[PDB]
Amino acid sequence: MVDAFLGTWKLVDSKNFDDYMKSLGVGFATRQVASMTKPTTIIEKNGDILTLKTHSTFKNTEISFKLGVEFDETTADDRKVKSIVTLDGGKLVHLQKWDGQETTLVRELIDGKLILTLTHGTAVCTRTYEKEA
Ligand SMILES: CCCCCCCCCCCCCCC(=O)O
Repeated sequence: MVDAFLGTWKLVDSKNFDDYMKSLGVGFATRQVASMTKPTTIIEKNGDILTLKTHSTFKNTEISFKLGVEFDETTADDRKVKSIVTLDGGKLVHLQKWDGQETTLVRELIDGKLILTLTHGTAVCTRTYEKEA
C-alpha cells in the first residue's frame, strides 16, 4: 500500500517553510540555517514497520512506526509529540499532537515527485522531493 513512497528522496523545492517553522516557534537562527538546508528523506519498510529517516547537514531525525498505531516522537525542533501515520486517499498522513496543538505532514506522489505539505495554525508549506536512484 505504502510501496511507491519507499526509497531515497532529495529536496528540490520549498515554499513557505519559514512560515511553518515560525508558527511552531522555531527560533530565527534555526530557521535561517534550515532555509538553506536540502534534506534527504529515506523511507524503508520491514513488514508493516516503516522507518523514515531525514538526513542533512543541520539536523537528522529517524522514526519507526506501524501505520495506524500511535507512537511517541521527538521532532527536529525538539517538540515531544504523540504521532500517528496512516494512508488516506493514497497519501501518507502524519499527525502530531502536543499541548492540545496539532500539525499534519502529508505526503503524496504527483508525476513521480513526493510532495510534502506541512500545516500548523494557518501556515501551509509545500516541499517537493525527487527520487534518488
Ligand atoms: C531538517 C531541516 C531542519 C528543520 C529544523 C527545524 C524545523 C523542524 C520542523 C519540523 C520538521 C520539518 C521537516 C521538513 C522536511 O522533512 O522536509
